[PDB]
Amino acid sequence: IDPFTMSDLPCPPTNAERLHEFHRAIGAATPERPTPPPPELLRLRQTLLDEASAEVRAEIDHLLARQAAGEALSAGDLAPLAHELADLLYVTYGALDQLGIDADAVFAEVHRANLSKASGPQLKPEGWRPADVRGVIERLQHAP
Amino acid sequence: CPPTNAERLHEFHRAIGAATPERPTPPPPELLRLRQTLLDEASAEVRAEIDHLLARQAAGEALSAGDLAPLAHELADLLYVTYGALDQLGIDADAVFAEVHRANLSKASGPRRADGKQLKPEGWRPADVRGVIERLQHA
Ligand SMILES: O=c1ccn([C@H]2C[C@H](O)[C@@H](COP(=O)(O)NP(=O)(O)OP(=O)(O)O)O2)c(=O)[nH]1
Ligand SMILES: [Mg+2]
Repeated sequence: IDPFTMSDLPCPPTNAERLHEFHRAIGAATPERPTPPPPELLRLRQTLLDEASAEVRAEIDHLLARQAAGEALSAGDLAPLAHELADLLYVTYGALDQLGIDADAVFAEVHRANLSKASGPQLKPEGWRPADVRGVIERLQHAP
Repeated sequence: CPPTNAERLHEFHRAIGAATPERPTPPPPELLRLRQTLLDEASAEVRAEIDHLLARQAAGEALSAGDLAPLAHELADLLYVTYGALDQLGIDADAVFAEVHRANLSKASGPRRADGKQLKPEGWRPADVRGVIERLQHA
């Protein structure tokens, strides 16, 4: 911005960018570029991923058990599961951010391949190319 | 503004002809069971790849950034099926995630666990995801 800027409205931060803000706030490693992790970092990410996936499973189970007894679930009844699913997003993004890997760039490539694959007969369309996550990591290593 | 990863899942489901509801919608049992299996397989792939990398480190290998591509791929696949579950429930993942994120920033003054996990300071208050769901259902 400069003296010519009369309005400066940014696009909302992405969920991946939010993880960077969180790790900066708590003093956790959050490298700009792909960075081989110490084993202690890998162990933590594993622990948080296990913790979060167990909580998601417990809420899905609770919903199935209630549903079975003639409780027909309501929308508000989805709130704990939604919270746990968001926590699982949070620690999945969190692992990518601590690896210095732009999760949006990797996701975009996975989405490109998946969305392209949906144009096939699920079978692949002609000329389909799978997600090249290795290429994304390489290009992230050379970014501005 | 470019689309979000949650909005990408909405586009994906519309593209495979399995268009998903716009507002929170209680699911049939088989949908919960399907989404759970997808989460379990994706989580197991991530779990296995982290164990794989740790064993290489225990052998003395110095990992490179390129060595991280399979893990990054599996983590992104886990994002895909996690966002996918929220989308099939009709729940805006970004609205829920913003509420969870705000309640995680408020932990910054808390202590850390020995393994590095951020713990909660005195008086911390949880995210109110019930309120986000009510916001999404109405209006
Ligand atoms: O180091 C951390 C700690 C927490 N988090 C995030 C992940 C998730 O969104 C949320 C989980 O925090 P807790 O493990 O403390 N679970 P919860 O808040 O549900 O505690 P409890 O079940 O005991 O009420 O905080 C991180 O990302 N990194
Ligand atoms: Mg909990």
